[PDB]
Amino acid sequence: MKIDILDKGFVELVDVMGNDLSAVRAARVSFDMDEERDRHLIEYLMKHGHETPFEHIVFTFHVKAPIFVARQWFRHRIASYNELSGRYSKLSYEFYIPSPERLEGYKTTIPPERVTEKISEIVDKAYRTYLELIESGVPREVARIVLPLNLYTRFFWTVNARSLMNFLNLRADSHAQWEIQQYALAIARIFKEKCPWTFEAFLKYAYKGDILKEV
Amino acid sequence: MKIDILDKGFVELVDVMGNDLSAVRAARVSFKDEERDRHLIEYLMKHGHETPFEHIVFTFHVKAPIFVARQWFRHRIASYNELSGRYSKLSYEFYIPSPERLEGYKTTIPPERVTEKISEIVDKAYRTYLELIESGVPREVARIVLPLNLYTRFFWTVNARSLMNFLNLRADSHAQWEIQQYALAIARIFKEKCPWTFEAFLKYAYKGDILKEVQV
Amino acid sequence: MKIDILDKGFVELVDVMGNDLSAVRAARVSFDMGLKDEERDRHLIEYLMKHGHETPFEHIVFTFHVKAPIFVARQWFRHRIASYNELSGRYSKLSYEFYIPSPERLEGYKTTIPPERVTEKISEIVDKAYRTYLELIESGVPREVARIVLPLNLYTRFFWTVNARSLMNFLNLRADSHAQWEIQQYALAIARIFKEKCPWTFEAFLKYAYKGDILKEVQV
Amino acid sequence: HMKIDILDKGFVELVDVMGNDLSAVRAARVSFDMGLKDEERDRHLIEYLMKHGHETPFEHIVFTFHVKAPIFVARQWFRHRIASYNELSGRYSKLSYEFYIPSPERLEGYKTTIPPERVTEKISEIVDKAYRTYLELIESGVPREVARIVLPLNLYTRFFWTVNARSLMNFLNLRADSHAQWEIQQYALAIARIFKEKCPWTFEAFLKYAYKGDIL
Ligand SMILES: Cc1cc2nc3c(=O)[nH]c(=O)nc-3n(C[C@H](O)[C@H](O)[C@H](O)COP(=O)(O)OP(=O)(O)OC[C@H]3O[C@@H](n4cnc5c(N)ncnc54)[C@H](O)[C@@H]3O)c2cc1C
Ligand SMILES: Cc1cc2nc3c(=O)[nH]c(=O)nc-3n(C[C@H](O)[C@H](O)[C@H](O)COP(=O)(O)OP(=O)(O)OC[C@H]3O[C@@H](n4cnc5c(N)ncnc54)[C@H](O)[C@@H]3O)c2cc1C
Ligand SMILES: Cc1cc2nc3c(=O)[nH]c(=O)nc-3n(C[C@H](O)[C@H](O)[C@H](O)COP(=O)(O)OP(=O)(O)OC[C@H]3O[C@@H](n4cnc5c(N)ncnc54)[C@H](O)[C@@H]3O)c2cc1C
Ligand SMILES: Cc1cc2nc3c(=O)[nH]c(=O)nc-3n(C[C@H](O)[C@H](O)[C@H](O)COP(=O)(O)OP(=O)(O)OC[C@H]3O[C@@H](n4cnc5c(N)ncnc54)[C@H](O)[C@@H]3O)c2cc1C
Ligand SMILES: O=c1[nH]c(=O)n([C@H]2C[C@H](O)[C@@H](COP(=O)(O)O)O2)cc1F
Ligand SMILES: O=c1[nH]c(=O)n([C@H]2C[C@H](O)[C@@H](COP(=O)(O)O)O2)cc1F
Ligand SMILES: O=c1[nH]c(=O)n([C@H]2C[C@H](O)[C@@H](COP(=O)(O)O)O2)cc1F
Ligand SMILES: O=c1[nH]c(=O)n([C@H]2C[C@H](O)[C@@H](COP(=O)(O)O)O2)cc1F
Repeated sequence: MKIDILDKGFVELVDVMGNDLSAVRAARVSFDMDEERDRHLIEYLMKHGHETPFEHIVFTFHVKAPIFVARQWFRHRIASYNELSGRYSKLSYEFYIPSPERLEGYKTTIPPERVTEKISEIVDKAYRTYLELIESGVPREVARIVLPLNLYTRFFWTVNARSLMNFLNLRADSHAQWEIQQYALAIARIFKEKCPWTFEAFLKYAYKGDILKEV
Repeated sequence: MKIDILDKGFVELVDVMGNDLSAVRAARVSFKDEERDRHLIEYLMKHGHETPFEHIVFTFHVKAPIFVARQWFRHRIASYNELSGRYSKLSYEFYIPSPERLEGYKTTIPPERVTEKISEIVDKAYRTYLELIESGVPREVARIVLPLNLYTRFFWTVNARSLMNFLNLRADSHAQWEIQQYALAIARIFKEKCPWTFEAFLKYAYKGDILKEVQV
Repeated sequence: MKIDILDKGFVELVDVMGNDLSAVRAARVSFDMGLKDEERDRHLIEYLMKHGHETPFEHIVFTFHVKAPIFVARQWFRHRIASYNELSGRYSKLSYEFYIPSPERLEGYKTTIPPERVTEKISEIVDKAYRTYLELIESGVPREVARIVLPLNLYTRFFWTVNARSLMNFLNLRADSHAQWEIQQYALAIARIFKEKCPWTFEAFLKYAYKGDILKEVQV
Repeated sequence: HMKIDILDKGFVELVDVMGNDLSAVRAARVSFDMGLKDEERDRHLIEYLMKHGHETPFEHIVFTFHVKAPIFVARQWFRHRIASYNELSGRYSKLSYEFYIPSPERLEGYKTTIPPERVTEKISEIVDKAYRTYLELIESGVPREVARIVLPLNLYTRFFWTVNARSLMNFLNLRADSHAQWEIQQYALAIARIFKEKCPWTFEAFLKYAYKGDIL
């Protein structure tokens, strides 16, 4: 399961442990204890704020996104990450170039297409400088500091359903930067596919964002 | 995989995400070569690069005495869900030390006596507990008379990194003998599911003193 | 500040880092700003609270000294985003101190025997249990084993260091009617101390983020 | 309060502190139902805790730092999850013209084609070009959050960092080390200096029995 994001990014499901019943199983071991009663249990937990059971469902995603997006994403501390190193490996000539539509709703002094060019220009100059420095003998960890924030990076993300729902509340929301919103929509999609009951209950009683209830 | 512990407890594997290769894929950030992948696991462990192992996750079902659970629950980097003494009626299941548990201490009374002394207050406490309930006393208040050796059950979801920290601390002679027994069981299961990580752990990071002397 | 809880327990403030302004300074770095005036700053706290910007409050930290029954501590210790250090039954000779519910504790439930009867039967188990505990020790039984006969109402002690964000989550969950009465009582004391040290944050918390019920009916 | 300048335009500034060495002693002492004692026994306890890996007591010592560092350094720093952060926003505020320009010495031990002076020149140039484009887009009507994506990783950012002594020591083990990038090493050294100043005993014990790095 893979979903393309932005111009060169993506979100792909690597692994998953459990499903909706994993939360039911965990929670049930509380009352010292059926598709109908179990699904209702999930609604009950979601409705009353008992989310610890959902921590027993875990996902591992492989993500490709611009650094400025990853910086916001990595602020979510209740999760595990492993990302490509700009000091250990040579960075690929891959940058996020906003589409003209990105600026829609904004009256700019110059046509959107021009903005696209300006950004692509800097990217090109920075990357060339980067390559020159390396070939010149400068260590990679130093050379890459001239590279712009829209440079793509990749990382593995392991997170449980509870932290994932917090992520969606904050990132699958109009207040979050559009770019990460797009990734969050992808995460939600995959989450829905693997845990329909939990996702359904989440949207109905806990989800605090706005966009998931309109897309 | 279900292993009996003490007189009435157990450790059961409920689920697991990944295997040794999960740590390898995460470290490389990719997606093949047994020799190279195994080498990487050792490399990561030897140099303290522990984060890749967080991508391996386990869910256990555990039955243990509350005094053991209290120590176990001090490990904050994990998820727990346990039976409630205020929501359900507690079963008559208590941990009675084996006659050999005190074999090594200068005791004045015979092992059978200790067993009888413990079994005695246990029976009295539970009887009192049931009495209060039947009398209308809320469960949450009635259970306060129950001894710390009462058995409880919980689900534990933890990643390999935090699990290794648990083994360093609990699979060790300094920890209470009772939790050591559980830690040995967790270690066996870990070893079965992640042989490479487990071996590299014992070889380069394990800080305890029993897993190196004991088998699996 | 040392508030008595239940019959022998307590909550005491050991230390604190920062105050309402600590959260303001933290939040301001976002817009490349610092403090302003007490009017604008207090407005920010309220603003942060109502919009779900919780991280700034993580910069306010408290350390409490708590004495409570083990069954209460077990619930308390489930809050993982905090630090704890507790008295050890493996390393220390536990003293004779147990939580004996007051007669009023059962007020509201139609029981068979008198509230005073429940009291005596609880104290009975306690005495017999502690009795056996000392005997086992006197007999050479190591403390870590001897204590397993002790009941859950035995009092324990611990230090608790937690930041304002986690503390608010604690209050949402424990200063609430769904939590056991015993820990509710402790949560009220935590709230009282919180209110005194961070009045702006506290007030903003009750009006905008607090999800519990009792703090809106009870004072401080 | 303390402030140490790092790199060409950065700094590490102590904002607040909760507790001191004795805070760890008090927290630890509760285990034996005890409290503070003399200076000789208390300091000895700290070394004891450190030696045997009993680290929880140190979690009761907390610091709040105010840091100004380039983004590439901050990204590594923010990987330390057991802490609290609040940082300057590129989508909410106009970013200032401050970039980390390596000094000629930075390339020490590295023989490069073009003179180090030239490396400095080239870095400043791309930096200048990117920033001007940034302002151009901003005055052009482009949202701050979009315009800033052309800015390089050596752009200076600012943030508040609240961390307890236990996590701080893990930070030093990893960042106050030759394996970590030189730039963050410099920040780590300033962090250690402040730590030492505020918690002499803890720091001394840490360096003698727990510190895993190689530059302190
Ligand atoms: C619209 C928007 C604007 C933002 N603007 C800024 C900004 O200007 N500056 C900035 O620095 N950040 C900003 N952020 C990032 C924000 O401050 C959080 O870091 C981010 O949302 C990650 O959330 P989290 O802390 O809830 O999650 P996680 O770090 O993944 O934590 C999940 C849960 O565990 C918790 N938790 C984890 N660790 C701790 C701890 N140490 N103490 C107490 N509770 C803890 C909380 O209950 C939390 O919700 C913004 C986010 C959004 C969505
Ligand atoms: C032999 C033995 C004796 C003990 N005696 C006592 C006693 O007398 N009193 C007592 O209260 N406890 C005692 N403990 C419990 C001990 O203090 C820890 O709570 C327990 O080992 C759990 O370990 P942990 O903190 O490493 O693990 P986890 O809580 O699972 O944490 C794992 C890792 O994340 C970290 N971490 C998590 N949270 C934080 C945080 N908030 N700040 C900084 N780092 C963090 C550290 O790197 C840690 O190793 C004892 C344990 C053992 C094994
Ligand atoms: C009325 C009531 C009834 C309860 N009944 C039961 C029961 O029957 N069985 C039982 O076992 N427990 C029960 N509990 C305990 C409950 O499951 C939680 O452990 C307790 O409320 C502590 O809350 P917390 O997880 O939100 O807080 P903390 O552990 O302090 O965590 C604070 C925040 O960080 C988060 N967080 C921390 N760690 C993780 C993680 N690993 N993954 C994802 N997010 C994380 C979340 O955003 C969280 O709210 C009950 C609690 C209450 C108040
Ligand atoms: C020389 C060097 C090279 C590096 N190279 C890379 C690289 O190529 N790619 C990359 O992505 N990162 C890299 N890193 C970052 C590294 O992977 C860690 O993210 C960083 O050191 C932060 O450390 P930490 O996890 O120990 O600390 P914190 O996140 O602050 O955690 C402190 C303690 O709590 C723990 N803990 C916290 N959360 C969890 C959890 N969810 N599960 C289990 N235990 C937990 C552990 O005991 C840990 O030591 C590198 C770091 C160094 C020093
Ligand atoms: O929407 C946001 N999301 C986020 O996670 N940050 C955190 C990410 C980074 O650590 C710092 C600066 O972010 P940015 O420049 O994207 O605003 O604050 C800020 C925002 F505005
Ligand atoms: O070996 C131990 N393991 C442990 O986790 N504690 C923590 C558990 C509990 O929160 C408190 C007291 O534990 P105990 O009475 O078992 O010593 O400290 C203490 C020990 F001695
Ligand atoms: O109100 C509660 N609060 C709580 O923290 N638990 C957690 C505490 C313990 O780990 C386990 C059983 O608790 P208890 O017997 O008190 O119900 O679940 C349970 C409740 F019902
Ligand atoms: O020394 C390092 N420290 C660090 O924290 N990372 C993490 C930071 C970032 O999230 C990603 C890429 O870092 P960098 O490009 O600096 O190598 O991995 C990587 C290193 F090599």
